[PDB]
Amino acid sequence: PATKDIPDVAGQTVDVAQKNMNVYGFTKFSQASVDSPRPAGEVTGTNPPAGTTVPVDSVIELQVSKG
Repeated sequence: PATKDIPDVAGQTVDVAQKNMNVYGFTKFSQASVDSPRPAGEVTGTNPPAGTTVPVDSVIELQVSKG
């Protein structure tokens, strides 16, 4: 369907990140925990990464800090 640029959601909680993803039409997410300096629970980034233009039916992986 339509394509859309993936928002930057670095630093957001998974709850918040998904709501902002939804605003762009993205609803399908996978998740993986990664070690990071960010507080546990915060998104460190996504795959595809922020700024990528993809179809809104794309699955977006949220990489999530576990500290």
